[PDB]
Amino acid sequence: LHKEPATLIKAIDGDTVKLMYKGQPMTFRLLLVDTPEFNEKYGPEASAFTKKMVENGKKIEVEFDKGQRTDKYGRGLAYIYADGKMVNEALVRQGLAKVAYVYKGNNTHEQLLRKAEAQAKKEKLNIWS
Ligand SMILES: Cc1cn([C@H]2C[C@H](OP(=O)(O)O)[C@@H](COP(=O)(O)O)O2)c(=O)[nH]c1=O
Ligand SMILES: [Ca+2]
Repeated sequence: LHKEPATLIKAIDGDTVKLMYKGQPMTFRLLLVDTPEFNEKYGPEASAFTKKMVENGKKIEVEFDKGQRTDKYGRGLAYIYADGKMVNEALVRQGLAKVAYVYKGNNTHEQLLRKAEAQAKKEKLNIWS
């Protein structure tokens, strides 16, 4: 996989973010994770964690997997990085997202994220408390 440039347009919630990619605005949905909705428990905390990570990043990047690049709603499907740190992994490691939506052929980082989830769960963090 390859990281590509993007700039923040605006934070949305724990697992969606609006970015400018190849000069066009797009909503991205983070691969392999599920955060609570804003109206659910840990939803506000997941939203805040993603917002801080992407707003504080000097360099945002998009990494597509090998399969579908957009979903049925027209959202981009990617791994999102801020200053080299994966947002998708970071959410899971903090117990703010579950590993989820693992479709065959867009699952390169699955085992990395399941190892972060095991660690969050062992530490009883957030969703796992
Ligand atoms: C993360 C992900 C979600 N989706 C679709 C499945 C779900 O369909 P439904 O809307 O029919 O439930 C929806 C979950 O996204 P949200 O968790 O953002 O609601 O997005 C994909 O098709 N591919 C993906 O990789
Ligand atoms: Ca969600």
